[PDB]
Amino acid sequence: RTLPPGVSDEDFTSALTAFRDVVGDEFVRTDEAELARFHDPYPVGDADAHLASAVISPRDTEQVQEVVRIANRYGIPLSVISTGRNNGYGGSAPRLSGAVVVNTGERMNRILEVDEKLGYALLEPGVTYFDLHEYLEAHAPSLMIDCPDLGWGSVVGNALDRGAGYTPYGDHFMWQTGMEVVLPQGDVMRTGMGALPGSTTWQLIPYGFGPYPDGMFTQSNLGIVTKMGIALMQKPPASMTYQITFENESDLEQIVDIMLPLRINMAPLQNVPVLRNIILDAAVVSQRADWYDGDGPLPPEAIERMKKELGLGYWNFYGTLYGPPQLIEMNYGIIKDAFGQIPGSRFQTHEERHDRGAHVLQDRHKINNGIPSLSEMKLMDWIPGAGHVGFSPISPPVGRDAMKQFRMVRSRADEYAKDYAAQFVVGLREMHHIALLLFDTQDATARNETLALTRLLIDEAAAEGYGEYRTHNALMDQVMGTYNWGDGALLKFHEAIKDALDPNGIIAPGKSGVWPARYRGKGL
Amino acid sequence: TLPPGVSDEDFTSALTAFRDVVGDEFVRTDEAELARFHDPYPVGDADAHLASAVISPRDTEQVQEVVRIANRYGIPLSVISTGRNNGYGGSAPRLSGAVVVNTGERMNRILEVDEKLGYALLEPGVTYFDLHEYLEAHAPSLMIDCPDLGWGSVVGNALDRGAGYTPYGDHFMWQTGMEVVLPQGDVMRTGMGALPGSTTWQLIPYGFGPYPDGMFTQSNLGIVTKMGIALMQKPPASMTYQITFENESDLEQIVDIMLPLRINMAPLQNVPVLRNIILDAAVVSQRADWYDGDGPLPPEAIERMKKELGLGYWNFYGTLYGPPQLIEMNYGIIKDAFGQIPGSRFQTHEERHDRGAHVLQDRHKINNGIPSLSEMKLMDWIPGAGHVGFSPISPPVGRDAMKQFRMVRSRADEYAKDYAAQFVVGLREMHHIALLLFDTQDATARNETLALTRLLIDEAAAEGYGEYRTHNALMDQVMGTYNWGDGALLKFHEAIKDALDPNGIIAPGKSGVWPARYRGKGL
Ligand SMILES: Cc1cc2nc3c(=O)[nH]c(=O)nc-3n(C[C@H](O)[C@H](O)[C@H](O)COP(=O)(O)OP(=O)(O)OC[C@H]3O[C@@H](n4cnc5c(N)ncnc54)[C@H](O)[C@@H]3O)c2cc1C
Ligand SMILES: Cc1cc2nc3c(=O)[nH]c(=O)nc-3n(C[C@H](O)[C@H](O)[C@H](O)COP(=O)(O)OP(=O)(O)OC[C@H]3O[C@@H](n4cnc5c(N)ncnc54)[C@H](O)[C@@H]3O)c2cc1C
Ligand SMILES: COc1cc(CCCO)cc(OC)c1O
Ligand SMILES: COc1cc(CCCO)cc(OC)c1O
Repeated sequence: RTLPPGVSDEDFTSALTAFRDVVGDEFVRTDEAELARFHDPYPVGDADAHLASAVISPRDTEQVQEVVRIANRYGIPLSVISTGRNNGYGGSAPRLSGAVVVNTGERMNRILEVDEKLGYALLEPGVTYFDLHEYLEAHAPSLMIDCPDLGWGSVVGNALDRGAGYTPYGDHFMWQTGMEVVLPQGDVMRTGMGALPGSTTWQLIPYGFGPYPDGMFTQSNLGIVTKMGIALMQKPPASMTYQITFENESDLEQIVDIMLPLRINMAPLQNVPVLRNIILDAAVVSQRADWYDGDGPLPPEAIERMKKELGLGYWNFYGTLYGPPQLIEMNYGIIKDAFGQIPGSRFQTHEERHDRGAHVLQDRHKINNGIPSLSEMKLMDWIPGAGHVGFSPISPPVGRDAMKQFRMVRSRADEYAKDYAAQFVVGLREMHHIALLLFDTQDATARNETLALTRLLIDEAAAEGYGEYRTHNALMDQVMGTYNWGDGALLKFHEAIKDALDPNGIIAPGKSGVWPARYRGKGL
Repeated sequence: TLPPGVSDEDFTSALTAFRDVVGDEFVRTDEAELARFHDPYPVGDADAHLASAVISPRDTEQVQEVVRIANRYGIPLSVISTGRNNGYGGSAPRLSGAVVVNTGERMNRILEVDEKLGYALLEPGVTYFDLHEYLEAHAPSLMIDCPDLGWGSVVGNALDRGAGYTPYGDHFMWQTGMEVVLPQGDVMRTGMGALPGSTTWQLIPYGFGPYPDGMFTQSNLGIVTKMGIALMQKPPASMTYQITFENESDLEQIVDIMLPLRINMAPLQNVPVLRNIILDAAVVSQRADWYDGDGPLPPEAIERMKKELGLGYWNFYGTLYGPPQLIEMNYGIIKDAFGQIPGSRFQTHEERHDRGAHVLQDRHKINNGIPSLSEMKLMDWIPGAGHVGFSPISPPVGRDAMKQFRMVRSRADEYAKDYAAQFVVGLREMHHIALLLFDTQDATARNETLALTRLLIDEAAAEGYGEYRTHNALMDQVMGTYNWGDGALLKFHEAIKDALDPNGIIAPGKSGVWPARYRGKGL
């Protein structure tokens, strides 16, 4: 029977009774079958590495406060999910093996308010991108969401891991405006203009008076968020999504050097531009066995056959334009003239391409217009038992940097028998190299290779000045370990704050490599 | 002047230890040298906020050592960059008696500008003028975002979450990475700068775990020694325009037309401002020129102000950016929308140039990142004129603007203070920025101004309008309005302050956050 680390069987028994006393017997789950459902679907070490001793589903903020006070009395570590779809990063599994999961989304799933004219929502953690989309379509249709690739996730949960989508509102944390958060001893506070009783401005300026705290509750174990505002973009009168195929893997250098100047003023590249490699593109519409059934990495001719058969390039650029059709045509004209400088470049609009090769173009057209999709999950049919882990370091948006990363990562992936399926994304002045490391979750050796590969990718990226932005449970200590300027000054700052707000070491111990005193230097 | 809590023995032992670190010239204890760090616009008592000394560290290592000395002897340390926080206490400490750490005197270098990626890494003493002058010479494709006055700190203004009026108007938003000395002397870099050998410190504001930079703004949790800022690309062309609105009551329609044109960042591309007659009369004239009588300005003078200077009651200023054809299209939309208001008159920076055009021409500068000091003319409105900021946040809704206009000017009249005010829409929030002008040399004027501002803050709060930035004298009251859940936000701030600052050293009472040794002792 899974016990939290540092808690007696007796104290665990007492805590479970006390948790039932608050939420209801139905909303305290300890059965193996219910716990298996909170397994990381894509484990990278074993699979037994990150387990839940129980799952607690509180009704409301008041119950969140009382379960936190119960956790403090008995020393129960509690991890936190909204919808727990953090796939690539641990799913709903706790960093600290044996933690009790607080499932905020199961019962706290309400859209609390939507203001059409001032363009915001006040949300609970269980609101999915699908939910909010449905609500806006029915009640505030001038507005649109910003969704990541999948959209079964939480508008709150994603923003709290500082996730992103691809509309002009792609930076989810940026557009987060106000929070209600239960602090680690069970106090509740509202951030920004929400701290003023009867304020009408909670969701329209992120800051308020005095120190601005919301960031400290993102990629964080300093609190359980119970309500979160997010600004919502107005739908433009029209939109158009385009694909640019590029023949040569060596085109990346020129593609990135043209992309930056076109994106840094947020026009003409109006949304978040993505450059996807042939694999990430082929894997939505095809399986690995279709191109190659031998051992070792995919050979060049397998790649070449994907390019030809699907009508794609090694690099496939996807962008959306917004506004009156006269502006779209004009901006698209600047785009075509700029990227057309690259020999072999081919341009296709969402209304010009409707074949196997255009599946991603059509899916990008939905996502870039805030229409949530599960199409990218077909990527997990690439190989049997496929799972993925995320690798997404930050770089300067310069071709030389891109080329360096492309080469470093692919070379290592080839060595570790993992396909190079990646994309380069430019936000405004920063670049992300997002590689989806795919592997057989059911094959212990493949799990071990993926973990070994990712640890190597992180160290080598970091030696080059490229820091990881978001990572898996299994990798959090190592990633925080790379941010060790001032003999680990950042982590010492985080620990000082954690130990002050959380003297009993309760909330999601080890999140972002931040351990409270009672668990740190115990190797878990 | 001694710091509260400290014996003279400990003070002199620290002053000595300060001297060993920074050198004799950069520890100032003369009442002549201290006089220049006085709040120039004191509210209530003019002796309420005094410095016991001013220390100018050379570098991060010296800031750290002076912080360690402070911790040894229990010396409170307040902090400036350029200390031009005029309307908010200037370079005067919240805790009377504190030793001011003057980061800007010697730490004044532009450390790095990247033209292609559009950022600077700055030390605190870099002024808007400095950075403008640097860019024109070495990175001319780039422009600063500056506030109304250029003599302030790019860093210090960002750390109080100050603003300008270009698309980069939210200075904290564009702040990207910082190096901070924590209250006990440890130094740390935020975001990507926490990775040694990082090439992306100024390219993304957030690093890997919890995002901390916000907690160093309107804050006493540390001394910033380096700050990054994103820098906007100069568009190919620009033009600034002025819409004059005849009626007081037009405010409601102006704000309701303003919001839908600003929320998408077009056609209102920059931060739109709506200044009242007094605000842009007070630049280019003195109150004496219009009324010598007693009590409030009667309606006749506002009118003679309007007619003599060709201004409205409400004066809209905006800038448009891009190729001329985009400028003209955007200007056509703005004319078509605000032109629905009768008495609407539209003029560009190219087609006015008269005495009443002084503010339009100054906005053309500020909105194109040319800094200026022309708005200081304002402080000649009356002899010995000072101002205190009042700037609550409201929904950008005409009804809310009219309620705020009425309730602020009614109380301003009662307390014998002119209504000189701006409505500003950021993106989906409105600021009511009132400049309460008073005779700094008159104890009654100073007392009345404090009384007026206290009442304005309480009535604003009762209406659901919170203050965003305020004077030393008002910080306790303003934090007290943010008291959701029995003072939960201040209790959180106190727990963090006590954890990072166990000896209660850095800028005690900033934003109403007092460390344990000083809390609830009435200053
Ligand atoms: C093929 C593929 C594509 C993907 N594409 C994207 C993409 O485009 N963009 C993207 O951002 N992600 C992407 N992901 C990752 C993932 O699908 C999303 O980020 C997803 O939205 C995150 O899960 P969630 O929304 O359920 O959040 P959750 O799992 O509920 O929460 C995320 C984390 O936030 C914290 N947390 C959650 N709720 C609370 C709370 N109430 N209080 C405090 N802390 C809390 C915890 O640290 C938790 O682990 C992708 C994954 C895969 C496999
Ligand atoms: C007529 C008039 C018009 C104005 N217009 C504007 C305007 O348009 N926009 C605007 O934003 N302001 C405006 N102001 C207010 C003020 O002039 C500016 O905000 C000015 O830039 C702030 O002073 P400073 O830059 O010297 O900052 P400083 O006074 O150096 O610092 C400001 C505050 O930040 C903190 N701080 C400073 N340095 C550090 C450090 N190194 N570490 C930690 N904390 C630190 C302290 O709390 C300090 O009091 C106006 C004032 C007047 C009188
Ligand atoms: C924007 O952030 C992410 C994007 C993807 C898309 C992967 C290629 O489609 C996956 C992630 O994590 C696994 C992300 O965090
Ligand atoms: C945008 O923020 C401010 C603007 C002004 C200009 C006032 C009218 O021109 C003064 C301030 O402080 C007194 C501000 O904070």
